[PDB]
Amino acid sequence: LVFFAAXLKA
Amino acid sequence: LVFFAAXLKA
Amino acid sequence: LVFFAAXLKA
Amino acid sequence: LVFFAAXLKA
Repeated sequence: LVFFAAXLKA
Repeated sequence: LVFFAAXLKA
Repeated sequence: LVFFAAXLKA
Repeated sequence: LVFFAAXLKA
C-alpha cells in the first residue's frame, strides 16, 4: 500500500 | 489519506 | 490489511 | 501509517 497524508507498506 | 494498493479517505 | 494515516484492503 | 493485518510505519 502506497500512503500519503504531510509521507509504502504494497 | 491518499492511498493506492490495483486506487482518498484525508 | 486495516490501514489509517486523517482512513481496509485483509 | 497505523496498520493491522495477526500488529506503526506514520
